[PDB]
Amino acid sequence: GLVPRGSHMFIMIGERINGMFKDIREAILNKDPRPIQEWARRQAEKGAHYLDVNTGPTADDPVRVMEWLVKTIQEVVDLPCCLDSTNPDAIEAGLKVHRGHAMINSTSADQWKMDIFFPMAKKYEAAIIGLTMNEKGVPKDANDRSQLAMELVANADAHGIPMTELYIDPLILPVNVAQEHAVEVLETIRQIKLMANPAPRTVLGLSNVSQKCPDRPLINRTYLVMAMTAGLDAAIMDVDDDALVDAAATAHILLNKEIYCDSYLKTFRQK
Amino acid sequence: GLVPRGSHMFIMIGERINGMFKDIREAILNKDPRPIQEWARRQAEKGAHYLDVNTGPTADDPVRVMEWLVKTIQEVVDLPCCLDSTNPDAIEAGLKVHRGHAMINSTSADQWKMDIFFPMAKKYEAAIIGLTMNEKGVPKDANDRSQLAMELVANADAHGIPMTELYIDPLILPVNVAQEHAVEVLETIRQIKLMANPAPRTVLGLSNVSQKCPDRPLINRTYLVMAMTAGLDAAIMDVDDDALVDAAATAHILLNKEIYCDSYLKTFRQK
Repeated sequence: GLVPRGSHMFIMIGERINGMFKDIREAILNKDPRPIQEWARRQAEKGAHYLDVNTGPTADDPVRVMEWLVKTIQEVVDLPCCLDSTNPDAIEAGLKVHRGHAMINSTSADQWKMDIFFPMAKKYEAAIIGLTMNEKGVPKDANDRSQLAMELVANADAHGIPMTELYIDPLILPVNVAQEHAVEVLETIRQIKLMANPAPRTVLGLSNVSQKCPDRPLINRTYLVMAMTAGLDAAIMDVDDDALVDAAATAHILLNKEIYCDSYLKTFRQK
Repeated sequence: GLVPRGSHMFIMIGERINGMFKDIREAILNKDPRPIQEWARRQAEKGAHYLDVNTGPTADDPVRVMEWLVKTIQEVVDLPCCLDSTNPDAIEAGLKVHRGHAMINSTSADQWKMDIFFPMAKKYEAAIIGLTMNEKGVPKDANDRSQLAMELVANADAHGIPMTELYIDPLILPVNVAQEHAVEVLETIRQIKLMANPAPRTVLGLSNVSQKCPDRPLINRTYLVMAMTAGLDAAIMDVDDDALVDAAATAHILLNKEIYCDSYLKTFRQK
């Protein structure tokens, strides 16, 4: 049921080094490392376990941009990167320069993606995020999404990837334009945690639940608590949003995953 | 799973008219109706569906104190009362003066309580909160608590009380002194919602999760979101804590129980 089997620390993947934001995008354009480095530091200090790295829309060679981003980050912080790209050569270039064990963001359940990314994860001992979708489109239902999760699991397994290395992303969509999905995504998270022993892990791109809604921060933290209750293991999220992290910390203590003390808000951040 | 079967509005039971607080207690001592009336109004305005009414520790006749509290409240607001007392004569006196359909807070799973309160609920067409405990003591486990819930259900049913009228309180304890319980209480809520069709309802005395902890408000709202995700139907809670109510509102929209609009924080309060 809802009593978690494990007590692994919730994995926070800082979202901020993503060329969808203008500051990163203009850092990349200028080849200016300072914003990248400042954000790397800031997210590390706030408790991030991994840093998401996304080139954003560029007409430059994504391979060189990813390499630069990964080396620039890891020059100033001792964290691993969650390499976030639609381009597999870009991911592979990042993996070759990366120090320590990375995370790949992401493969879809599309056979020819799975066929490309899972060998990569295996080759470079990276974790890998699988998204519950494919070209047929956005799955509707928890049943749909769970079918794709099983497929991901079966492929991961056939490549020899441990379940501890595989993070299924059940695809949260914004609650204003796609409200009904949010509760289907909670039920998917719950079902994913049943599909193997050890279980696959689960992750969300959290800030998607609120894109273009009012009070994003309230919506983000409310859903993060719901999803953690459902069995979520990781999120790509705004680790600079102290209310958010305070909510996750509080949820993690309430799920008896870390032993209470009065300074748990600080402790959770150190773990 | 976690996709709720219904879409009933979450039931908020204002906690504040309780002689554990000094102001109420001294209002009762003085027979001064103004604080009672102000708090009744304030909780109504904030969205309460029911108002909890608890005499607190008194050496006066609890029967007269309850009657006075219920009439004083219902003179100024059109809400029902959740009559909160260890004394069955006090509850019955309140029921006789009460306008509309009340709620009884509470019976335990102790046979001789059940034997007294369930007839009362049936006689006066009141809802009734059943607590998962008995004299053997504080149940440890979700399994323990669920056994007591089943017992409550079986007794309710033998008295002819509909499941829609029966709110099982799975007994949340403070996370600093009894951390492990909080996740057992979530799993109990989930199991209670399986025990009949229609299901019994569930309720928590929410503010118990944080008694004598720091930042009670953060702990209270975090657990309320977790419990709602698990299938909670009602809470006795601080409806004057706008952050709390904002969290519940947000959870209720994320559970697809009320259709999103941009002003849902206001709408949820009107429903």
